[PDB]
Amino acid sequence: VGAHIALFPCAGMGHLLPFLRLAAMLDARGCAVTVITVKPTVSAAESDHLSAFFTIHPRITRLEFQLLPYQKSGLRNDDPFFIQMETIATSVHLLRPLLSSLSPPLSAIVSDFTLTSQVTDLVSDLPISTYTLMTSSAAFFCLMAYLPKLLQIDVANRDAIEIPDLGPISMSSIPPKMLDPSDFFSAFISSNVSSLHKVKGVLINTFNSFESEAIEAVRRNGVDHILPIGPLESYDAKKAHDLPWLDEQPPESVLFVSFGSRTALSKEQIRELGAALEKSGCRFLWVLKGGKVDKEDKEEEDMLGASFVERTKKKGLIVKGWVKQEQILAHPAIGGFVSHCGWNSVIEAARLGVPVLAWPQHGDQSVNAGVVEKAGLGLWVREWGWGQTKLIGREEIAEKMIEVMQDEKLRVSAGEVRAKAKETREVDGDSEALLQRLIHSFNN
Amino acid sequence: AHIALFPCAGMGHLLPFLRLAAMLDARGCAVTVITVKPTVSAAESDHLSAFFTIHPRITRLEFQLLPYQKSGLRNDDPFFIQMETIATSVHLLRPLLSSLSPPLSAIVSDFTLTSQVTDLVSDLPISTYTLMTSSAAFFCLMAYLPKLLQIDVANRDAIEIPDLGPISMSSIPPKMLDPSDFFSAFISSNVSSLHKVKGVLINTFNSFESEAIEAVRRNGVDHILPIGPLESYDAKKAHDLPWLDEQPPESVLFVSFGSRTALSKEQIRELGAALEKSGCRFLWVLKGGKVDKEDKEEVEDMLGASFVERTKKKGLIVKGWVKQEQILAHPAIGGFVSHCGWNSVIEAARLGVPVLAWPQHGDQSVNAGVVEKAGLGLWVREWGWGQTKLIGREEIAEKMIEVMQDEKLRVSAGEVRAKAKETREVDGDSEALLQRLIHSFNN
Amino acid sequence: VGAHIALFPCAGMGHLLPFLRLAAMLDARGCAVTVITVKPTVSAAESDHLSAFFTIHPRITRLEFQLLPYQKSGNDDPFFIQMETIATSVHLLRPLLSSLSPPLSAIVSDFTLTSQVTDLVSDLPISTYTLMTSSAAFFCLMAYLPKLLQIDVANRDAIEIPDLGPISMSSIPPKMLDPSDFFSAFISSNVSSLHKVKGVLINTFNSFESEAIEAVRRNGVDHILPIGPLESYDAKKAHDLPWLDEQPPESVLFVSFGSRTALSKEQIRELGAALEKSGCRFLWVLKGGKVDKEDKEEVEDMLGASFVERTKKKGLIVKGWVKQEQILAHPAIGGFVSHCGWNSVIEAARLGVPVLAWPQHGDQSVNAGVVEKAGLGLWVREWGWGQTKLIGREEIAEKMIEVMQDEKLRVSAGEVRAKAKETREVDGDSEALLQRLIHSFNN
Amino acid sequence: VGAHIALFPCAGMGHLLPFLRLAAMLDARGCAVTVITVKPTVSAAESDHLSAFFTIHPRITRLEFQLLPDDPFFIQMETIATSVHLLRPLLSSLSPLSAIVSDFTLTSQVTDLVSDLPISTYTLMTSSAAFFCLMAYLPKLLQIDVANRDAIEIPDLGPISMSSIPPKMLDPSDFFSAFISSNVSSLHKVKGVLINTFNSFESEAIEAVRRNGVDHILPIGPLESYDAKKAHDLPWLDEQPPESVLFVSFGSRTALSKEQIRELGAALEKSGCRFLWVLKGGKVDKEDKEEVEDMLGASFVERTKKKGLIVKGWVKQEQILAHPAIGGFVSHCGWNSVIEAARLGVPVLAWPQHGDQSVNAGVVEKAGLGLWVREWGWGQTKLIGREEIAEKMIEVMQDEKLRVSAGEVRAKAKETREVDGDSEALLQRLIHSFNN
Ligand SMILES: O=c1ccn([C@@H]2O[C@H](COP(=O)(O)OP(=O)(O)O)[C@@H](O)[C@H]2O)c(=O)[nH]1
Ligand SMILES: O=c1ccn([C@@H]2O[C@H](COP(=O)(O)OP(=O)(O)O)[C@@H](O)[C@H]2O)c(=O)[nH]1
Ligand SMILES: O=c1ccn([C@@H]2O[C@H](COP(=O)(O)OP(=O)(O)O)[C@@H](O)[C@H]2O)c(=O)[nH]1
Ligand SMILES: O=c1ccn([C@@H]2O[C@H](COP(=O)(O)OP(=O)(O)O)[C@@H](O)[C@H]2O)c(=O)[nH]1
Repeated sequence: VGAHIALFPCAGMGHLLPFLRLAAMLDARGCAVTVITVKPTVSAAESDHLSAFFTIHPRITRLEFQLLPYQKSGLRNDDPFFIQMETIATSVHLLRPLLSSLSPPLSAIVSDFTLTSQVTDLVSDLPISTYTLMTSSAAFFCLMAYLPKLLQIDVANRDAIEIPDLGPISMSSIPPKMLDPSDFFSAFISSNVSSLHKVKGVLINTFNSFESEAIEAVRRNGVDHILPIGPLESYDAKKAHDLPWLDEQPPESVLFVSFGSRTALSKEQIRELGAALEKSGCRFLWVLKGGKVDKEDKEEEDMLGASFVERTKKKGLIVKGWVKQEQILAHPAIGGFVSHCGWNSVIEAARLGVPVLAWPQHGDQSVNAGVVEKAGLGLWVREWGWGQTKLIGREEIAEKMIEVMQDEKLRVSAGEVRAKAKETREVDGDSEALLQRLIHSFNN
Repeated sequence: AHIALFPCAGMGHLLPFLRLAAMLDARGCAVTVITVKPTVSAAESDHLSAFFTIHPRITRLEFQLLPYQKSGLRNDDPFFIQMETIATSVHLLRPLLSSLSPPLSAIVSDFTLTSQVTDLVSDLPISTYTLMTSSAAFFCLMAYLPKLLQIDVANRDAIEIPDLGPISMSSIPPKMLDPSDFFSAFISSNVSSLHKVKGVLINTFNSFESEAIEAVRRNGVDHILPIGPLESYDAKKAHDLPWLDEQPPESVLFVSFGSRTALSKEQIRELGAALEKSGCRFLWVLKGGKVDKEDKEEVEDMLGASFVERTKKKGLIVKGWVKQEQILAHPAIGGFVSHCGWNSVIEAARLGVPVLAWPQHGDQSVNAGVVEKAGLGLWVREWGWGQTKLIGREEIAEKMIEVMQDEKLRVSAGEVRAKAKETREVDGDSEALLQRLIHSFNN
Repeated sequence: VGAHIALFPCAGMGHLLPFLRLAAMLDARGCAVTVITVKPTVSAAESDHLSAFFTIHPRITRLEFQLLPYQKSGNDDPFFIQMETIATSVHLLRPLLSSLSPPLSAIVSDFTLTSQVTDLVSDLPISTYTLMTSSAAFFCLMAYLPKLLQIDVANRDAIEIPDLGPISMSSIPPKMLDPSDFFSAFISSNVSSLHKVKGVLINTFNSFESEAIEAVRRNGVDHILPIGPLESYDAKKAHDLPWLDEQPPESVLFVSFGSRTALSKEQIRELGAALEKSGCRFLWVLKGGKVDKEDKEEVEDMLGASFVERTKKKGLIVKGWVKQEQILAHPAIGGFVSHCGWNSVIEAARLGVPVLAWPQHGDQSVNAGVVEKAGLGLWVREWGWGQTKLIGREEIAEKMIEVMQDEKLRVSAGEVRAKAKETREVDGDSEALLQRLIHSFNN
Repeated sequence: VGAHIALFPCAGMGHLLPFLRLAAMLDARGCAVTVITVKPTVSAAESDHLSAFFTIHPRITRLEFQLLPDDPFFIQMETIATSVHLLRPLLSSLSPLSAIVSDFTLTSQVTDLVSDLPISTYTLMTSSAAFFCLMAYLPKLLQIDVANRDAIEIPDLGPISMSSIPPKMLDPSDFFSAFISSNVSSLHKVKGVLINTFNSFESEAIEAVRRNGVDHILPIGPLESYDAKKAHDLPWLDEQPPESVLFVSFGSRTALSKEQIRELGAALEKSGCRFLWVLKGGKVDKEDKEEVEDMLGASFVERTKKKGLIVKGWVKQEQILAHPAIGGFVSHCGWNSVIEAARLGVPVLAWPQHGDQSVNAGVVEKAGLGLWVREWGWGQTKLIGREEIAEKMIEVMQDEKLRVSAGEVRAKAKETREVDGDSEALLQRLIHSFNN
């Protein structure tokens, strides 16, 4: 553990967990690692996860930063993660005192994409080689990467968007917010992509077989230094879960439902899947988030209904809250996965080879579904659209759930992805060799 | 894009730059604000500290200016004297600006520092912009000063500025016409170097000064950009609000004469006599000591105990810094008395307060004219120059009464208030221009 | 870039734009360029254009001449009074020219003031040149007007200039044929001052006007140099064609009537009706204000709601200024409707865009004649001087449909574009002269 | 107390002490007084006096000018001129002055200053009416004669001999002439002039200045002491009988050589006068002076230890002179001191070392205030015998007429000091003139 490295996730479970994963991974490869967190955390969950991680890994060290107050309405409405990410920039300078005192000077720092522009000054005064880890799809990341020239190019939204060395992305996959220049979200991505130039390398949670077209497209696309790190290894946070029912079930019989760290859909729609879930007869494990964005704000299982919970009393079990998704997904009993297609959830399923039913709700998740379908890892119906854009059928959903359980071709293809994913983590694997090579390059 | 703001001395110069800087930061530019020490007035120093603690990501660049060194520019004013001191030392900042870790894309300089600042970034890759504290109408007079000085052989009536109504000779300040005085030398020296500036920022909206903004555009300053009204950085802890809450809406008349303007000893007693005689409710900010806040160490021994007792029911007299923008927003204030320094004037317009115009020194008279033109307030030209003139209680009181009860003004003033709102809106020109400007900054 | 060159355009977009292009051309070819402008500019557009030029082309310096008060009577034209107010202050170029660092090796002056700078080129011996913005056939008529207006001054079917196709009197403006009008005096006097010039550049080439170049060479202008077509300057933008991107190639008709408004409102509406009948997809740039950018405040009141809605999915209208050269260059544009201002005509040939000719005033009719001879466009003679006649929509529609479907025209038009390039290419005849002129200039 | 006023002395206690008294006097008369001082101060004493003054008068404000980079006192007077502009900020921030009273030496520099920040200005002269005219008539005199004559005449003033006149002042080349001549020219700007004199002391002198174009001269003499109270010092003063003690002070700077000083020290014991002697080591600098009383010799101290006391350093002169014990004064005759003697009615012996003082000695003689020997002359020029001195020294103790003449002079001084008298009247009037 001669080399000293830090990783600095900003906000959100999707951002936070992987970086921890990168750190544990880095520690495993003889790196000395500090993990930087900024408080107060947006969600109760983020700290809960963080606390365990440090307890679980003593060798890795916690490096908190306390946030200063801010009040800017320029950011549209009130979504806390952009606000949290924005606040982090306001207090980012507070970082400098913290880095100056590090015992063995940091060889490199790994920084979440959202604040790559603020850190840059910090990265010139203290000359730290700075790296980034991408939580999104390489195909989706390819879109952001080419966004600035594409945003400069036109004023209206066309039928299909062409990123230069990649298959054109349908506009339906793209978020509205991305398209309009005036909107801030556009501002945050554009500036940050520019800051990539300063960075020594860019790391993404995907592997070359997995996104062959995109990774190369990125290569000639102005993102030369991108390294396919993924799939990010398990956090090894053992353990906090009781699953007597899961053990009883036959291997690959049970269906797992998670819509991500945040809730994805309306109750009326939600009841529709529950009704369709009954029609399918799949044994299930369902994790439900009452609060669409914050764990702290949810004190609501009223939404599914009284009759349904008793009706599926022996068919399935549901958790209202947080459960270990990878711990559950590695179980022999789980054979199908219905996800919101956040890239971390999609990547974990590919690593464990669990067939996916893609049900993207917002953001980059629609683009990840296209990768899920292109990979052959999962089944996706593009026509479902964004959440609340259309109300998709109980009867319609049931046919798709029945296909995932009884389509053997998906199982053979899903099995291949697990083998493809495993091979890249083997000593001869490009992903393991790239991580090992990057660690070798870090200076004393 | 890194932008640096270089305000000169004075809360009139200081307040606008910080306000914009906060606006720039809100809209996402990396912002640095340049301050130098010492500062003439306590408020500027106290304010800067407050502003930075409220806005953490804005960098503070502090330089100690060289000791006052001079020859020429007859100056009897402390704030103007400090401006000369900042201007003579701006050329020593070239070494510091060259090595800044996040290099500046552009500098937004103060009008007074524009000539020295333009020379400073000549061989550096930094765009030079200037923010104008005053009104657009005054800028037309500034542009015409060389023509005004050359063909000004006769002391008669007013001079017709080329694209708008002629200004009375009484409105032009006598100091502006004397080349020896600092006010004239600085105005002339800066206008000559305005052509080396990428853009000139102004605190007026297109609705407020359509003729003045248009006249300057065709008069050689073709890069003018209206961004007004500037928005408050809304940072404040001390509350002096309580008396007002007791007051009925619109009853109170607010009197203030800016950061560094004081009345005559005969005028303070005649103004006080008028406030009693009028019978109006009022809020008085008393700045008897003079410009500097530190030396104005007196504490209401200007009027005496007898007067406070008589007026306590209808008035509160405060000596010290008051949160002007907040007071103006209050339901209670239905009148304002102003020296018509532009920043007060803009605030009156944004918050729709009827204004009673009372110039004491410099641009105030022209701005007073603008205020009258737009219906914002009533101006009495005959009163002429405060500090050169004395007005009796009878005259003052009647005007005070008249402004409070002009419903046409209250209706008229509101209309300006609406227009100021529109411009800030995304459609509205002033915000749009800044949004237009901000993109430009990215290079 | 050793050689020091200054070009002076007096007024009008048509005069201003070509001169800027010549300036850019000179700098690219190794001259060091000063550009002289006279303010206040008649129009907002020249100023808009000039500021962008200097910011885009920053190695070229800007020399400005502030104009003095003028008052002569006998309202003519705003660009003709500005052309005569620049000659009332043309002695103000003396101080400026004497101060210039690398002294001028040659100055290029607009033809309107060649008689007034004659004296200035003797005192400071500047080899002076002039660039003509009209056609080579219309300059021939301009260059023989003095000798034609000595004989019986009247009108015949055709008036003839020495060695070129006789020009009809229907193409010649009526004010050029009366010797007591302003026009003639300025043309006669400036053609007399062409003998003091070292060269006379025109915006054309010899394939386009073979007879005019020799007619002008064998009639008193032996030092005439055709350096056409003038190259394009930069501008940096393009949020003008979101619809242009969606439209298919060569399918869009571009309607421009020049820097200024042309036809009467009643006439325009028939074209608008005409456009509709044709089905041509179109991009239309409408200038409401017939002569002044500043004066035009009309909007949707030119064509009516009725038309704008119906063509809503098939055409777009831009009011004011558009980057005409960039638009024409676009793959989408397939036809050009022009007032046949010469500068516009040379770019259409340069860009190979087919023309429907609707000359409105002045030299435009002769230019229309040139367009016909070249094979560049379709022209109807009988349409006449603008507002002389009212042209029915049906007649307008037919020519337009004919333009869309006329294959020989495209082939001939395509052929013209190749030739224009041929001249521009380094071996090229027009290219050769400009390169040569610089070689002559002495440091 | 409405009016607000400021004083500015550049250097020497010759000017500062009077100015402060001017400052205190002005405060008494209802004036807001600000005293402007120059730093660093040339002398530790000069610095010493200022701290005491503000501390003693709480209500008098102090404003200071820090200074940017021959005689130290003269050169510094020159330095203040360099930094005069520094004054400009100070005036601008003032809580504005109804008038400023400024030192004669730097009046020329300030003229520009007064005109921009409109302030009526005055100067106060610490030298005699007879001497001021010599400065006052000097500029014409230098150009017109350019020669050396036994005596020189100022228009309405009895001519005083060259012997009195300082040599340097005579030379056109010298720095001193430029300062004096230039400043008088600047004298035109001031709305008043003040000298530490009263008409009675020099009716002839005051008139000539009035005659000679110094129409605005105002004599406000004698200036009231600004003083500390109360210190139990000089138990050696209270002990002695009235008028038994001779107090010797050659200046606010040293004036004579150790051997020349030894002759007076030997003369003092022969004279028999009881004495309190203020002995300064530094010829011109208090900080420079680091010598003990070894110029007089150990022997002198043992012999006279009961008879008299020697103070090395500074003492409060007005405080000492006012004492009953003092009956004789020996003075270098600096005017400020001479005026103090007249107001306190203490007989003087005049031994002027340098400068204006010899002329000052002449005034004392016309007055009858003290006994003077002209022949002794400029200090260190000649050696004056111990035997010769005592006879004059004894004569000062035992002359009845002198006591009478001196008694009147004190009486005359008071009358002007009182409300009816002109010096008081003008002060009242000038303040009245002062406009808020
Ligand atoms: O109950 C839950 C919900 C989510 N996750 C983890 O949350 C991470 C982030 O999910 P993703 O990136 O797919 O989407 P997000 O929640 O950020 O929208 C993934 O590692 C999931 O395994 C988990 O472990 N348990
Ligand atoms: O007691 C005061 C006096 C002034 N101001 C602020 O100072 C600003 C500038 O004053 P202005 O430019 O109107 O006058 P000036 O001080 O420049 O003469 C105004 O917006 C006021 O809000 C204040 O907050 N409290
Ligand atoms: O909307 C316009 C109109 C004109 N032009 C250009 O400006 C010049 C004006 O055209 P021209 O002089 O031929 O016509 P006129 O000036 O006589 O009306 C031409 O070079 C055009 O290329 C342009 O860029 N945009
Ligand atoms: O030991 C001393 C010597 C002098 N003085 C004061 O010195 C002042 C001015 O002295 P003067 O100008 O007469 O002499 P100079 O300064 O020119 O030597 C008088 O007010 C004295 O009271 C004093 O207080 N103590």
